[PDB]
Amino acid sequence: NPLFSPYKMGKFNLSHRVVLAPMTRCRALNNIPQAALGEYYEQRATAGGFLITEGTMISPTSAGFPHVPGIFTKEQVREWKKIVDVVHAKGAVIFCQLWHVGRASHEVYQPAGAAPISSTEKPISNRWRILMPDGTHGIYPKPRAIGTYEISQVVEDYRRSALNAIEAGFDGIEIHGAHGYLIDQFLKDGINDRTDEYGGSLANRCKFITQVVQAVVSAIGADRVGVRVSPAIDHLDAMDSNPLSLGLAVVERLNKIQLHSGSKLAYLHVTQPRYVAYGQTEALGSEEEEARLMRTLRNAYQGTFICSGGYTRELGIEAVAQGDADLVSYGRLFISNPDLVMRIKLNAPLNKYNRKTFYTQDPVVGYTDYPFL
Amino acid sequence: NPLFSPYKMGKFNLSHRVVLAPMTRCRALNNIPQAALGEYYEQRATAGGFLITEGTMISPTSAGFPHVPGIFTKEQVREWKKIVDVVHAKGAVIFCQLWHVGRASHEVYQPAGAAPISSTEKPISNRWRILMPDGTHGIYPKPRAIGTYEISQVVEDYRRSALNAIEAGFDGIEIHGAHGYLIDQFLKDGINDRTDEYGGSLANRCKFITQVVQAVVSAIGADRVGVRVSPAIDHLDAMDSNPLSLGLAVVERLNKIQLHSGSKLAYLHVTQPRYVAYGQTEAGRLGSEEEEARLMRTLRNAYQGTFICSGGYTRELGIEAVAQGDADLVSYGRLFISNPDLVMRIKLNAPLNKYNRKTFYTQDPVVGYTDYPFLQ
Ligand SMILES: Cc1cc2nc3c(=O)[nH]c(=O)nc-3n(C[C@H](O)[C@H](O)[C@H](O)COP(=O)(O)O)c2cc1C
Ligand SMILES: Cc1cc2nc3c(=O)[nH]c(=O)nc-3n(C[C@H](O)[C@H](O)[C@H](O)COP(=O)(O)O)c2cc1C
Repeated sequence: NPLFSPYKMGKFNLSHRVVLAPMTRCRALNNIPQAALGEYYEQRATAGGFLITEGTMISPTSAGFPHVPGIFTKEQVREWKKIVDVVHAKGAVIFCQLWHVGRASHEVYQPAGAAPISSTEKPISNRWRILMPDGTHGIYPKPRAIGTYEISQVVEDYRRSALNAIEAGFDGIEIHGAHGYLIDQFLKDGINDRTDEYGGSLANRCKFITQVVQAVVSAIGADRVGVRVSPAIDHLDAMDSNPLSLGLAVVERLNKIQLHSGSKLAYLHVTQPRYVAYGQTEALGSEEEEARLMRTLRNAYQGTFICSGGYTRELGIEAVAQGDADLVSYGRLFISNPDLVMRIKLNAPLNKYNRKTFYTQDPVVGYTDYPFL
Repeated sequence: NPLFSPYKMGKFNLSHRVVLAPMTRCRALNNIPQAALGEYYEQRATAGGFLITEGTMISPTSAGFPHVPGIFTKEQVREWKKIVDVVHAKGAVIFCQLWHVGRASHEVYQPAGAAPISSTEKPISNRWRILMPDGTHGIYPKPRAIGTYEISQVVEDYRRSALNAIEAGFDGIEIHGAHGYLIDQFLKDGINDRTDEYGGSLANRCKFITQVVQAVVSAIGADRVGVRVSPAIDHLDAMDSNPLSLGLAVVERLNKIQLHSGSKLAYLHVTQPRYVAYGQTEAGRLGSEEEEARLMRTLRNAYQGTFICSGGYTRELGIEAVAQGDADLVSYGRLFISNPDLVMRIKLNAPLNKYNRKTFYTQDPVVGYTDYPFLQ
């Protein structure tokens, strides 16, 4: 079984290749990680396994979901340490994803009702709604375009959060630059319309993520830095006119950073869209084109590649066997299977997941109440 | 069970409110209605039930899917006749949906590889791909913007198709003005940008659908005409900056036509988006469940006549839609694909067979089309 072969991610000896994909679960009450998260990650922790935490706030103005954990305060560092130690007791490697939602925020999630920040003043259209603390869905407000100085401050927020993650005991961090969030709002030409060095061309649109990656590498080392992007996903009105060229531009920039710094990044993480036969009301793409895009980016990048999005046991085995990726991270499957690692090894049946309990703030039901084999 | 209380849709005494939603299935090989369609509809016809056929071509240009039936030729009329008689033999009411895809087509689907027609020259973006005859997915080409005289030609195609449907024995027709096709390409301000009397204001953007509905009303009577719209669905890059205003403006014209004609239309059919909790990678549209429900009732209250609701409805949702007064009839889609006796299953609260998306839009007359089992 290819998925259970030893792999060397730098200085880490992984026993298998299944990874817990970063998934927001909204269980960190008052933006503070709780004891529920520790048991949540321990259940999915295995000897030599690789885990990625949910999107974690880097600043008070980076939340777009209710009760998401932060790592930008001293108190949150202490709570994360008890979770990391619990995971490390199982002999697993865990990274913390740094997440800034950008314009995908709301007044209820911003301090003193401040306007969300983004690359431009264009908001998210009415096609998308934002989940509210009371369970309803609200309208995305108009963001405020940030200047050159404020951009350097957001990069500083990434640097400090990475330092806090290492202080919390994490083995590394993952930069969330996908799914139409703050970094992805600078990369996609459908959102980026600035007339300065951060927009107007393919090279300029990638300047924000380069400074984010360079600062965190300069703080904790490239070997403890991961990057996640998704040029083919138009979540929250983040379509690109040429996902192929945008992906290659990002991949080329990462290679330049590695050569300049003389070090290899931890990995590259890319999610892909997956399409099925939809009706007219449901509302979509070419699967072969998406598969080719993943192969092209993997070939261009120099280092470990991680694929995600719609992958299963059979799909993951083929990806590793054909060399399309080094690691596979699973999402919704890990929600319903705390022991998904051993279930894949034994080809055991997989428990179904409940979408109504992906979010919400119950420590037990839909979060850790699912049973093992 | 309010879904099984009788409802009087004009002259038709329907024994229940479970409606077969229109669904393209790609079994009418070379646009000719096959005998498989008659088997497909016979399994699903019920005494006092209302059926709506798949989208049907009105001209050689209206094609955007493989092997979709036409009703623009007399040969297709006689093939359609055998299907209608079989459906009528089981005491069911059947309407034929007239469908023009507009810019949602390809050269392979057009005569002589001609460019598809639309309200604008803007194509559908790369976010969507069109199913190909060989099973792959291609790109949407650049459409051709039509003029005033060509708009009247398309209206004439709707009228001739409406006459042929009645000639085939259909109890009526439904105008497909939804899901980002030709009529929706005139309605949505995210697509329509014409400077003439067909673009700009709400009045101009509703002008095209008004002509189509009025022409078929003047041909076969308003009592045999239905209209389907989707103001709140962004299928194929068809979004409006104010879907609720657009739906009300459309309803306003329908009411005016009924007063002018002196008779009511068969019904108003509306499809709503449906939302669940998705992940970030799935990129599925996430809106407000309450907002869509309030839009549907607002269209229902504004319109004077029968209202048919569709999109993500179940047995419980369908029951509550009728009970609350939010709709008179409920049309079901994907569930009707895998459950030929869906009306019986809803009555008894029986288990529902799962549907195979792979056999959607395939060409086999039996596999995934008429081989779904009945209740034992
Ligand atoms: C509930 C949920 C929350 C998620 N949150 C994030 C997130 O915060 N950041 C991110 O990069 N991806 C997020 N994802 C996407 C996952 O990382 C992963 O790509 C996705 O689950 C698709 O993989 P799958 O086919 O196994 O479900 C989330 C997915 C789900 C289902
Ligand atoms: C395979 C398939 C084909 C469809 N074809 C059409 C069509 O040709 N015209 C139309 O107006 N709606 C079409 N629809 C939409 C349905 O009529 C209906 O509005 C929608 O599927 C809601 O179905 P549900 O109640 O099962 O959720 C189609 C849906 C599916 C799944």
